[PDB]
Amino acid sequence: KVFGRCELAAAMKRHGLDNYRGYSLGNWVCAAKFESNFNTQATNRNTDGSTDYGILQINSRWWCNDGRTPGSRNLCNIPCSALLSSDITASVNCAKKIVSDGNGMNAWVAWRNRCKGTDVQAWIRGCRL
Amino acid sequence: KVFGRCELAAAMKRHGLDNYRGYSLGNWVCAAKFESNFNTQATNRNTDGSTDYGILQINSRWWCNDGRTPGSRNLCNIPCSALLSSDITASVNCAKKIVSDGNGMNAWVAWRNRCKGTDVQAWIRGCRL
Ligand SMILES: [Cl-]
Ligand SMILES: [Cl-]
Ligand code: NA
Ligand code: NA
Repeated sequence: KVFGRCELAAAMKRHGLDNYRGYSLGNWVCAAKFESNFNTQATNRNTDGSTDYGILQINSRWWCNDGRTPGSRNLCNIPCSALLSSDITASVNCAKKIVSDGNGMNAWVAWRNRCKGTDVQAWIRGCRL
Repeated sequence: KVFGRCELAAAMKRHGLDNYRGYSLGNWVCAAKFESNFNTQATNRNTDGSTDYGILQINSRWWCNDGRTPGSRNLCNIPCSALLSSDITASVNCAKKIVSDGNGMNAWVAWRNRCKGTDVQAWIRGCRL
């Protein structure tokens, strides 16, 4: 599924991401936009052989199981395919584990390089929240 | 899920692949082995921007929707994520459409280059079918 911007903001807020570890909702929407263009089915192969999955491009090296990332963990205890669902629950719960892991949202390279320090409020602009 | 060889043979047979368009079950098991190493979560990006999904590496250019393959069809009328499920139904039904499409199993490049003409019977060797 490709979410609309305010649609995703609404789902993220319902699932507890607004100000989760101090990150406002616009940060998460911005992260999703550059990671996946709001597409829950987005996948991207990493040079190391791991894969990034879903609206927040969650990596198989640590977070999920895809059965093809040697010597990787599945800290969110989910199959990576779960991260491609129409329903963003698995992705949101896993993201909460990631963002708590010590580097906050710097875990998402696209966040640090394209969202961090910018006017993230704008990503929740027109939205009935 | 990573299927065992006879496990997958059993699922493929239950779903009507044995001798489907004249291709014996060992052809389909062989195709799956080289496409995905029996891993329903396998994905592979194609240079054209399309993606191959699931145990039979079914391509987004024609067969499924992933919302990121411009000008592609979804002839099996399914989201590509469906092709990564533990349950191979969507993959099998879609494969039946593909293999009927005119080039038979030559649709799977790995089949034509690694299975075609070989002793495919061996792939269903130990299996209680
Ligand atoms: Cl932080
Ligand atoms: Cl044929
Ligand atoms: Na993993
Ligand atoms: Na498509």
